[PDB]
Parts: sequence; structure tokens; C-alpha cells
Amino acid sequence: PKYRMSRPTCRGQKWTVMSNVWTSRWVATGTNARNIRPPTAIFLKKGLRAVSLAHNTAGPNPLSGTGSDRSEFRDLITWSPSGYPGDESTETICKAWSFFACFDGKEDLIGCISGPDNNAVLTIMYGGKPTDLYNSYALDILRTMESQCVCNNGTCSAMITDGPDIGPSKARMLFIKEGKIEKVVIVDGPGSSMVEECSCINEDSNEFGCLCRDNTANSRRPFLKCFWDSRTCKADYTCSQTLLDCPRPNDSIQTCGTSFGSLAGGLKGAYIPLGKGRICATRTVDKIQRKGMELMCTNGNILLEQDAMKKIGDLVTPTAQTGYSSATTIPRATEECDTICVATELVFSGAKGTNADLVIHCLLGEARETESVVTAVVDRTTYSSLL
Amino acid sequence: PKYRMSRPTCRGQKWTVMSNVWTSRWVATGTNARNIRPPTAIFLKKGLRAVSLAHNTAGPNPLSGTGSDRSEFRDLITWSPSGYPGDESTETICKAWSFFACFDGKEDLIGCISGPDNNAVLTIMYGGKPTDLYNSYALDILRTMESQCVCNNGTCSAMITDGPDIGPSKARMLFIKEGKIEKVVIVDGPGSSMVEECSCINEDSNEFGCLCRDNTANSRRPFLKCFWDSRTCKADYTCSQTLLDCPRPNDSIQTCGTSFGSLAGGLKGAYIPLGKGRICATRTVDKIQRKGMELMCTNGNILLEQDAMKKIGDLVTPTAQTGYSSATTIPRATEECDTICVATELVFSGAKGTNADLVIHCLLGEARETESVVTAVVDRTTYSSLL
Amino acid sequence: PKYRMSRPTCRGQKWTVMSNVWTSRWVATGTNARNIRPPTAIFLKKGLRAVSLAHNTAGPNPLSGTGSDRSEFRDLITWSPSGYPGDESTETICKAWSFFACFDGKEDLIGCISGPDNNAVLTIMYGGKPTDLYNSYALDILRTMESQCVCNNGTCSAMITDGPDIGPSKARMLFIKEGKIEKVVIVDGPGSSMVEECSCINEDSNEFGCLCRDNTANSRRPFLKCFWDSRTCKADYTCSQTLLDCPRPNDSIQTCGTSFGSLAGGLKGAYIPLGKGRICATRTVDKIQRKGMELMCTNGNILLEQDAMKKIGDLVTPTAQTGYSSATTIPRATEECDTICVATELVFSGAKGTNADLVIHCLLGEARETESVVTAVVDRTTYSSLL
Amino acid sequence: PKYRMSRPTCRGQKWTVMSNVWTSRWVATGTNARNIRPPTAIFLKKGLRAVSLAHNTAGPNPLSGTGSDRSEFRDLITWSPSGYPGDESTETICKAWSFFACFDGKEDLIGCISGPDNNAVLTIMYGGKPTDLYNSYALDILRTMESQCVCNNGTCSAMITDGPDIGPSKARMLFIKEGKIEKVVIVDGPGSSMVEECSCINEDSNEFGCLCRDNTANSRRPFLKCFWDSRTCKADYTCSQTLLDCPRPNDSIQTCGTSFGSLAGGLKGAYIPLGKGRICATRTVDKIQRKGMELMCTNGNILLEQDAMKKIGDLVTPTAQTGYSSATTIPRATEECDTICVATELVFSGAKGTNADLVIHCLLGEARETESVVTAVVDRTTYSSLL
Ligand SMILES: CCC(CC)O[C@@H]1C=C(C(=O)O)C[C@H](N)[C@H]1NC(C)=O
Ligand SMILES: CCC(CC)O[C@@H]1C=C(C(=O)O)C[C@H](N)[C@H]1NC(C)=O
Ligand SMILES: CCC(CC)O[C@@H]1C=C(C(=O)O)C[C@H](N)[C@H]1NC(C)=O
Ligand SMILES: CCC(CC)O[C@@H]1C=C(C(=O)O)C[C@H](N)[C@H]1NC(C)=O
Ligand SMILES: [Ca+2]
Ligand SMILES: [Ca+2]
Ligand SMILES: [Ca+2]
Ligand SMILES: [Ca+2]
Repeated sequence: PKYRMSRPTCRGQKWTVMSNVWTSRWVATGTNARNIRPPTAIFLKKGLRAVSLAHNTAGPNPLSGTGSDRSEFRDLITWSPSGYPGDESTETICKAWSFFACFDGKEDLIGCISGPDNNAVLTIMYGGKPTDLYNSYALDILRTMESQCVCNNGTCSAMITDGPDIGPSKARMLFIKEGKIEKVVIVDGPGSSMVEECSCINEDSNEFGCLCRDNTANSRRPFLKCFWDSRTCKADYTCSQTLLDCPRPNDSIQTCGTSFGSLAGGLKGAYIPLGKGRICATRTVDKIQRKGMELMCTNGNILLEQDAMKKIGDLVTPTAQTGYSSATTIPRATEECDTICVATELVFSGAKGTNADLVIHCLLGEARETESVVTAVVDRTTYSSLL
Repeated sequence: PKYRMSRPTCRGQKWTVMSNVWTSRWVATGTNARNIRPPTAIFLKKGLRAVSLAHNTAGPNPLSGTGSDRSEFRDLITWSPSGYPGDESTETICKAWSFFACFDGKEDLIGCISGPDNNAVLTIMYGGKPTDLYNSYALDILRTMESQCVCNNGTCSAMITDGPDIGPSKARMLFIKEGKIEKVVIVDGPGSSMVEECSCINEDSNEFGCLCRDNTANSRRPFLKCFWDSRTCKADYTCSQTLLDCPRPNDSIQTCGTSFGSLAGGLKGAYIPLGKGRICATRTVDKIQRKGMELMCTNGNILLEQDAMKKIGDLVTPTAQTGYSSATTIPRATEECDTICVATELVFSGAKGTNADLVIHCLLGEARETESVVTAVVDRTTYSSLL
Repeated sequence: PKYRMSRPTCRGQKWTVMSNVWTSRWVATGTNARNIRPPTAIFLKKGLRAVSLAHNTAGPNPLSGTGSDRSEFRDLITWSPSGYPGDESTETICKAWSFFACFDGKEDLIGCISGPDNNAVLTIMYGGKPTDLYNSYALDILRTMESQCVCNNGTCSAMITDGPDIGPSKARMLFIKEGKIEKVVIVDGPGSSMVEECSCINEDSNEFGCLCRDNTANSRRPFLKCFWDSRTCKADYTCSQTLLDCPRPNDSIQTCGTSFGSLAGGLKGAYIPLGKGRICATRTVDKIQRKGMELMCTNGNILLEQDAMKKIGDLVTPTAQTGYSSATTIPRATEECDTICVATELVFSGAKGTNADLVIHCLLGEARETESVVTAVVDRTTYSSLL
Repeated sequence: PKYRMSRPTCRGQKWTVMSNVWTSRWVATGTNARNIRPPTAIFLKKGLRAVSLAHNTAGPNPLSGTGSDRSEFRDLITWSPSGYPGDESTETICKAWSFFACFDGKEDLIGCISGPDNNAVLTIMYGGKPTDLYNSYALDILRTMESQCVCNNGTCSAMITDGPDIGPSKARMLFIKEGKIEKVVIVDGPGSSMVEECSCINEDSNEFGCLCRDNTANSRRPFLKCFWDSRTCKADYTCSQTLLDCPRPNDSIQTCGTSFGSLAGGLKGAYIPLGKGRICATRTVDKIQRKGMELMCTNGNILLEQDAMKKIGDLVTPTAQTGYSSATTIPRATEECDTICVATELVFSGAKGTNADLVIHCLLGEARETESVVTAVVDRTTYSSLL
């Protein structure tokens, strides 16, 4: 076993639907399907895995409080990308109401944040063993990405932040080898005031990048750019007139560098670098509601160009309720790039609480200048009354 | 591990029943037995496995629609040849309403077709990772074999087809190494007009063959013959007076080359080459209803000779409801041939929806000019009211 | 991995209770505990395992017919020696209403007999793959040991029989390497007329032996003695005045060689050779009812001496319902002998059918001239009303 | 694999909560959560594992008697540190109403005591096979630690004791290589009269120590000190004014060497050596009721100095009901010390019987003169009525 190196993502032809997690089907069926939020997909030591926080409950008679963000019962669990949480493939990982995880080629690296709001704590596990920690520095909900960390020759990196969820939230970048924090970088830059829930992908041998959430009125996502060799990072707002966050106003042309938006709030969304020159991102179809999930791409520098990001397609039924989304990269055994998949959360709720389905698209086929998407249908009308 | 090489099947003495999948027993017991259709057996990396599509539901209170063929909830799953779908051995593979799978000696190759009818997509996974795709070319239900692909020195081949399920459905052959499509052959030949649900088996070091379904009035099965070295294929109709499809008229002598039949429809059926000079196949005992499954064999060229195939025996209670059937081959360390087993589907239905049991016969023992069959009994009278 | 060699069993000090399978507890609890008969323990590739035929049903609402011996739904399953059938550790093996199994050091060897009474068939699996078969020669319920086969340097051996269960039942011995029957021995000798359900243990580098059931009026168990080098076997009645079968009359002194007994019927019981000079056996405490299970030993030749076998102790509560019993041998990594354990079946029945618990004693501690037993208490009075 | 060598624990910065076992959550959810008592954590071959005795039952309808200590249905089981007993991770080990376990770097050693009160037996398993026994010597509930044994170069040691739970209970130390008892030491010393439920940890390359329970009025804990090379042990009472047992009177200065206490009873408690010169221990916050669990540390000889131990923090909500506590050590590839975690039991009861949750803290981060503790909250108000 060798450490995976950072490498570009594979370009391709079409985003196909590798699998979906139909949690809601098993909730309505009546099995012990667990309440999960916010699911995504991460490539781990066992292969591709669905990963999510959970609540140490399950249907058909779940306990109260499944809509809560943080609690003593919150959980980090993984299961098969075509399974459901609570089935045979389910693995419990750690205590957590915020998490990250990734696989460096030898072992799984895991961040588990829990504890009280005024002094929460990141516990780092490597190989199933607790190996290190990180302490709250703003004393106001230390928290992390809710998606994959990123790795290269034994160094994995992971964003954390801490601070008022309306005011400033000065983020930090951790660099971790065999579960030990070797370096902590404070992220400065014109898009650093409030950065959270970064979705990070390796872009090339020496660089990775993230698209984050700004929970302030700003609708332009902060972008974190990091370099492996120097272990350094910086943040800038996206300049493309295509606003990626939710809620947001209409797309419009504004001078680069500054924040833009009138609607407080935010949503975690995927960063999908394609090859060394292309940038894609997911955004909701609805400007205010978390409905739909469309893929937008440009070949230009989205930090420097107000040029709009073209729509490649609808990952999901555009009126279906969605939620978070993030990508992960999976090795391709016979060429120098990683397959990239994006997982979008499909939130639902009812008499059995808040919960989420998952859908996983992957970019496959020979490289194309402009790709297309297979739309995943989300239609619960034949069983929603049992949810 | 070495790549498995194509080799003839082992002759034997008797078809014995290796195991039952008694899905109906567990449905009536009350456990979370999943609704499955076309189930069959395939030799995978874990060993012999029962393989089927499912609906992301289970008893005792299944969701509506288990009878449907293609929905967004359809998935591909595998379990123990002697277990039941949903039990501890169950593994969820991918999103699929049509599938193929096989094991090349190093990894499982898996083909998962889903998406809309007018533009479905085959996603190809190898060793658990999505590696490639193939797009719809007739824009009318791209689909595939619902049984094993075949392999040799890292190359595995799989039939796909596309087009109206009554009109022309010109099929194609994929040749795949490590999950990457290396060659696509349009299959031509006098029996190639409408070809689907091919059941394929390695015949010899350089040959493999398939017996397919023609869904028109024609009751002679299309037979696909392929050569590994040239990666080349051809389709011809069977000629023997023993008509293999269901529905069919009486057996009768007719000139070779042309289709023949009076009732539209079809049924996936097993091709069972036995050694180098012997051909067997399965067919329903009933000419019109999917009831019973008898085994017919000949030592002649079924594509060139009208001779009746000799009924070897009844795999199953001949008035029992059956369904699809197909074979798979299992390595034998002792000699240079593979063991061959046939799986026959046993469809049932009731209060808990549409579903199926499975029975698995294997040819074992000293080679015999003519073999016998243990008839697996199918009698549900003691518990059918709970179905 | 090397093949295990035949070696003597380890002498010791006390029979301790390594574990029990409390099927009845989980039946009363209300989980999906499976109806099993007749359980025993066998050392397999995964370690010590509880092994039994089952019925493809489970509580809390089992289907009818769990008291049947042979049926299409009968099953061979294994699970953890301290588990229960149907729990997480359960493995389904094959179709079977009669079975054997053992582990040769590289792979598991398994015999699965099923099919109709007038022509049943043994299917042999090696390593999870069907490898060979054996055919009914008396056309009257081919059947086998229901306990471990025995192995040595790749040859495992297993008793089978066939014939009227009241009249003659001329048994045969199979010798099997990598799943292939290499030799079949017809067992002659003055105790061969009716031999079934042999319980076989390796005794020394070149010899194994079995204590069998004679279902005729005879209460003296047939003993099969076999030699590895010549692959040969012979049968003689036990001569000890201590009658080991059930039902049986009082112990009494009679001339060696002949049958003795007045009560038709029989029961499978354990053969426990201790070292190279000692012979133990289990028998019911009650002479007619299958209640209790006591261990009897002698250092003399039980085929040649009417000397009584001394009672070492009560494996189980002497008034508790028991059933079958048989031993299995487990390697001891640091000396030339195998630990021996005896598993006794504890049958129970009720509103949820016929079923069985299991208890496993093993002989541990430094060698003693006369050993002792820890009595396993069997008392269901706090939950039996839920059975 | 190499045998693990005895080595000091790692100092750190903060006790963080690695995971909850929320058995109560799953009992109230309605799944088959098993009733467990004294649960703790132990590093085994699989990794960190939650370990406990159980009753061969589970919710939602458990069988009577879950409150009992020693019955024929008691068994030893292990599961995920973040799962629940009975879930997918559950493993059944042996029959036991008292136990120990550890992993020597190659295999799990496991000690299982069961049998009648006046003659119980310790069965010793190594790597899954029964290897040895130890017999009752006081004929009054032979019993053991209910926590990890300790290992070094293939030798693992375990405390056992025997005798009235109020009168003298002279303990013994077993030294075991590959499951065979190599040495038994009668532990003498001024604190050796009544010694039970010792919680033992490797202290340095040649030393390990235990903090035990004295079930008389005495509230100073017996401390066992053992040397690996001589395989030699001794028992002395703790002297610090900080009384560790429960029930206890107020802390007060008293002369070293003698017992001291006013209330009969006792409670298993954790010994937590930290590096070479530091000692911590757990005790209830409440002096009489098993409520809360605070961590106390000193850098002095607790056996020779009256100095109070400094309260480091509350592991748990201090009015929450707790129970047993004990530590385990986890290898660290990065340096020459082991990580140390403490598991505190959280007993609950109700309609579904007696049961327990588990919380697991681990010392992580840069070494600190004095460490802090994340307080794991225990609040069941939202679901307790279902317990
Ligand atoms: C990091 C974003 C912010 C932290 C307070 O709120 C998030 C928004 C969420 C949301 O908008 O849906 C759900 C997240 N579970 C929550 N994170 C935490 C740690 O509570
Ligand atoms: C749509 C054509 C197709 C033949 C390949 O019909 C099949 C017939 C079936 C049948 O005759 O029972 C059931 C199959 N699930 C179905 N396959 C798909 C993909 O829907
Ligand atoms: C080999 C013994 C004889 C065979 C007819 O009866 C056995 C007696 C049994 C018994 O006495 O309890 C149960 C066994 N399941 C049965 N075996 C078969 C194959 O049916
Ligand atoms: C019988 C003495 C013994 C102390 C080692 O009492 C323990 C006290 C217990 C307790 O105080 O809660 C519960 C333990 N399960 C019990 N152990 C056994 C073996 O019964
Ligand atoms: Ca915003
Ligand atoms: Ca047809
Ligand atoms: Ca008899
Ligand atoms: Ca005390």
C-alpha cells in the first residue's frame, strides 16, 4: 500500500447515476432506517461509502429531536452507497455532530467534532484509533466540512472554523499525517471573514481547492485555494455572475472581490474541478428554497471573471427538495486521474422525523468539451404518506 | 491472482440441487425478505452468489409497485445462494433496472443500466469503482442480459441491446478489460433482428455462446457465437424442432435459418454447453404459461440440424410456476473444465407483491453420455395464504 | 496453510462449558430465531462453529412443519458457538436434510444430502464450490452422520448409509480429497447390519473411530474402526455392559459380538477417545426418554470387555430434555494433540414449533487419570410459557 | 505480527469523548438492544471494542431477570465502541458471568468464568479456541476483573479471586502465554485481604498496576503492583486522603497502610497511570450513590502519601447515574507510549429491565502538566418513559 498522490480529476462525457440511498423507501417499508443529516459520499478504505451524521435512532418509531443539529446522541456512520443507513453495511464511527473523513491510501482519517457549543473539540482518528485533537479557538461551535478531507503522500488537509454563525467565522486549515496535526494555517484573503462547510477536491499534483458556504447575506461562495508543497491557503469570493449559494438573488454582474447578496443564510455545495482547466459547481434550482440541484461549469477563472457558468444539466428532479451536496474522488487504476462523483442530499420529513435520501452521480466516459447529465427522478408520491 | 481463462464446461453424471433461495418462506415467516425479479446465480469474487434486481422494499409490508420493471427505486443486489434477499449475506451493488456481472479472476465486473426509457445509460463498475459508460443508441430502453458476463485473460464480454421490444432490436457486444470498454461489435446475422436477454457461457479456449430471447412471434432462440481472439460475434436462429422460447407452438420440423413461431412474447432461457460437443438448454414444460423447467440436450449443431433435443429431465415440479433461467460456470482446481450450474427463477405473487424464489442445479460426477436430474420440488401449500 | 494431520485428542482435567446456544431464549424474546434440529459443534475454517439443519423459517411466527425430518425447505446453516441460529453470525451453506462437514486445514469440506426418499443425492462442496456427488444405492433415504467428517493430510472421511430404517442399513465410508471421492468402502463386520448417524473422531496418526446408532432393538452401539493408510474400515458392536443407546434396558453382562436390546429405536451419541488409551461416550440418563446426558469412560477395549464404563459426570441437568450429541476436535497450537469438545442437543418445543438449544463442553487442563464435569444447568421455567 | 510490549501510557492535553454506546436510545427506539452490565472498553484484535456480559435477551420485550448477576444465560459479547449491543457489530464470545480479555499483538486472550457458585470455573480461550482452565479454590464465586488483562512479549496477566464477598477474598494473579497458564501468584501484602474487580494497566516496560475493589467497609482501594520479569505481585492500600471507592465517608487524613471506611460495599474503578510519574483514578461524585464520575490525579506515590488527588474534571454529568469504570491502552505508531482511554458505565433501568450505556474518553494532544476533560452530557428526559 502506497499513499495516494494528489492528481487531477478525470474529464468525461456524462454524469451517470451510480446509486441512490432511498432512506425514505425503507422508512415507509417499516425497517430500522436511521435518521440522517447531512449525507454525502466519500471514498474510504472499504471503497466508496455513503457517510452522514445520525441520531442513534431509527424508524419505524423514532425518538424525538431528529431535526436537531447538535446533541449528545449525534453520530457519525457510514454504509453502502446503494444501501440505507441502518442496514447490514452500516458502520458506526464516532461521537460527532460535525465531521470529516478521507482515505490516504493506507488508512482512514476521520475528524469527529462534538461537545458543548462554548468549547467543542475535534477528535482525530487514524486507522480506527484516536490519535489527536483540536480545540475551539472562538468558543462558539467549532465545526468542520461535513465532507471529505483531501490527501497527498500522507498529508491530508481539512477545513475547520469557529465563531458566530451570523458574524465572522475565521476558518483554519489543518494538515495531518497519520492522524497527527503537523500544521495549522489561518486562512486570510478577501473572502475569509465567514467561511464554513467547505467542499474540497484535489485539483493537481500540488493544489487543492474548496467551495464554501458564507452564511451571511453574501451569495458568492468563498473559494479556498491551497498548495500541498508549502501547505498554504488563501480565500477569495467567486466573481462569476452565477450565484451558487442558497438563498440568493438573481444572477447579476458585479465587480470582483467583494461580497454580493441580500438574503442571509447559506447552503453547502459541491466544488467539481474537471481536469486542470474546468470548474463546475452545484446550485439549487430555486433561488430561495432548497429545491433542485443543477450543475454549472466554466473553463475560466471564476474568481476573476464575471462570465456566467453554463448549465450542464439537472442532477435531480428540479422541484424535488434537495439540500447539501459535495464531491469525492475515486482512483482510476489505469490512468493518472481520479474519477469524480457528486453526492446530493434529498431531505424529507414527516411523522418519522427529519431524514435524507442521497444520490450519487459520477463523471464517466471519454472526455468531452461539454458533458451532460442523467437526471435522477425523485418522486415519493406512492409512499410519502408513510413518512 | 491470475485472470480466469476461457475453458470448456465439465461434463458429468447428474444435475443435483445445490441450494434453494426460498424467498417465499421468509415472506410468509414475516421477516424483511425483499421483492426480487429476474434472479439467477453468478460466480463472483465472494464465490457463487444469488444475484437479482430489487425494488428497495421488503416484506411484511412492501411498498406498492413490486410488479413494475423499471423505476427509480430499482437496484442490483447479491446474497447467499442458500439465503434470502435481505438476510445477513445481502450486498447492495448499484442503481439498476437491467444488469450484468461476472468475475475475471481478480475483480468483479458489474454493469448497471438505469435512467429514462428514451435515453437509459449503462454504468460500468470494476472492483467496486465506476469505470465507464455506454449510452443508448436506439433511444428505446437500452438493456442487457440479466445474467453473467463471460471472461478470458482479463477481457469480459456482455450483450446489450436497444430498440422496441417488438420491432427490430439490434444488439451489440461489449468487450471490457478492467471496466474499460475496448471493443463494441454490432451483432449481425440471420438471427440478429431482435435479440435480448442473452444467456452466455464460455464454450472453449477461444469460443463462447449465448441463447437469447426474440420477443416477436418467433419461438426459435437467437444464438450468439463469439470468438475471443478476433473479438467477433454472429447471430443465428436455432434450427432444432425443439422450440425453446415461451410462448411457442408445438415442436415441428422447419427449414433452418428462418424464424418460426405463432405467439408474440418471450422468456430468458439458459444456454448450457457441456464439454466441447454437447448443447443443452432449458424451456418451460408448458408451451404458453411460464410453468415448469425441463432440460433438453443434443450432441449436434442446433443451428444446422432439425433433430429434436432429448429431454434430460425436469429441474422442477413441472406444474410449478417458474420464470427466467440462466447458467454460470465455476472454476475447478482438479481439471481443466469449469463446473456449470443452472439457476431457474420461480416467480410467486400475493398480498406481499410480486417476488421470486431461486433453485440452483449443478452438473457433478463422472462424465456420462447422458445425464440425469434431481427434480427440485416446489410445493407452497403449507404457507401460501401468507404470501 | 498445511493440511491437518490425524493426531490423538488431548487428555485433561475437567469438562468446562465453553458456550451454550440458547435458541429458546431468543424464541421467547421474540427475535427471528430459526428452528433447528439436530445441532452440534464442528471445527471449521472460521473456527469452532455451531452447525445444524434448519427449515427456512424463524420465530416469532414460524411456518408449520418444523418437526419434519425431510422436506424441500430443509437447510444446512452454521453460526457462532455462543450465538443463536439466525443472528448476525449465521451462514447458510446448502440444501440439505442430512449433512456432514469438517475442515482439512485449507478449506471446508461439506456433504449435503437432499432429494426424494427413493433416490436422494449427496452433493459434496469443497471451498464453497460444489465438487462431487454420491448416489443412493439402496433407494431408501441415503443419509449421513449429522456431525463432523474426519481429516488427515487432505483425505477426509465420512460415513453414509442407505436402507430401511428398521431393517438392514449397510453403511459405506467415503474418502475425499479436495472434494473428490477417491475411495468408497463397504463396511462389513459383526456390527454392520444397521449402522447410522456415526459420530467420528481421529484417534491417532493412523486411525479414527466412530460410535453409531443402531435403530433396531439393539442397544449396543456399532463401532466403526478405520485406518488412514489403507483407507479401510470395519464394524463391531460394543461389548461393555454399559448400554449407550436410547432406548435401552438395564445394563447387563452379555457375551461380546452379538446384538443386545429389546426396545426398537435409537439415538445419535458422541464418541470421545481420550489420548491413545481411553474411551468415553455420552448416554442419556433416562433409559427410555431422551433426558439428561452423562459421560461414561473406560480405559479398556469396549469391543472386547463387558467391564462397565464408569460415569465421569452429568454434562447437563439430568432431568432436562436432551437429544443428539457428538464431539469435534480443535487444534492445540503448542502440542501434538487436539482439544476435544462434545456438543449435546437440548430439544424443546411449543407454540413456535420444534427447536433445539446446544451446549458445548471441552476437555481442558492438565491430564488426569479420571476427569470431572461442570454440569450445565437447563432450566426454562422463567420463560417457557413463551415457547 | 509482533507481540505487544509493555510500555508507559501517553501523557496529553485533554480527555475527549471518542464515542457513546447509547443502549438506552435503542431500547427506547424499539430495536433488539441487549441488556448488558459491567460494560467497558478493551483494545482487541479488531481494534477498540465495547465489551460486556449480557443475558441472551434484548428489547423491546426482554425476558425476566436482566438484573441478576450470575445465571446460566449470562454470556460475554463485544460490539462497536459507537454502536449498541445487539447491532450489526455484535460478536458473541463465550459463556460467562465473569470475564477478562486482551490482545497480545497476535491474538485475543479471553477469560470466561461460569458454573455453580460453590465451584465455578475459568475457561481460557486464545485466538478463538479453548486452551486452558483454572478451578475454584475457595468454593465461593471464583471471579475476575470484568476488564482488560495486560500483556508483554506474549505474556498476559489477569487477576482472579475467590471467597466470600464480605469476608477474606484472597486474590491470585495468572500469567498466561498463548492461553496456557504459566504462573499463578498468590497476591500478599497489607492490602490483599479482600481484593476484587481489579482494573489493571501497563505502567512501564517492566511494571503494571491495578486499582481494585475492597467490598468491606474499607474505602481505600487495594492497589496491585506487578513486575513482568519476575512475574511477581503485591497489594497495598491507597493512602491519599481522596477516597476512591463507593460508598465512602468524607475525605480525611489517616495513617498509611491500614484500611479505612465506614460503609460496606464497593465499586469497580479505573486505574489510569499517565506516563511514568503520574496516577489518576475515577470515582463517583456522590459519596454513597453511584452517581457521576470525576477524574482525580496526583504526581506522588498514592500508596505512601496522604496528599489529596486533584480533581481534573467531570467525565460525565455529575448527577447522572454511572457504575463501573476502567481503562484500556491502545498502541500508538508515532511514539513509544500507548494512548489511554477510560470507559465509564452509565446504568439505567425501567420497563425493559436493567441495562447500561457506555462513554469512552481518551487522553490526546500535547503532553500537559495538568489536563482537562470534555464533560459528556447524559440527559434522557426526551425518551426515558420508554425505558
Ligand atoms: C456550519 C454551518 C452552521 C454551524 C452553526 O449550521 C449548519 C447548518 C445547517 C443547515 O443549514 O442546514 C445544518 C448543519 N448541521 C449546521 N451545522 C452545525 C455544526 O450545527
Ligand atoms: C423492455 C424489454 C425487456 C426485455 C429485455 O422486457 C423484459 C421482460 C420481462 C418479462 O418478460 O418478464 C421482465 C424484465 N424486467 C423486462 N426488462 C426490462 C428492462 O424492462
Ligand atoms: C439416520 C436416522 C434416521 C433416518 C431415516 O432417522 C433420523 C432420526 C431422527 C430422530 O430419531 O430424532 C431425526 C433425523 N433427522 C432422522 N434422519 C433423517 C435422515 O430423517
Ligand atoms: C459476587 C461478588 C462480586 C464482586 C466481584 O459482585 C459483583 C458486584 C456487582 C455490583 O456491585 O454491581 C455486580 C457484579 N456482576 C458482581 N459480580 C459477580 C461475579 O456476581
Ligand atoms: Ca449566504
Ligand atoms: Ca418469442
Ligand atoms: Ca436401538
Ligand atoms: Ca468498599
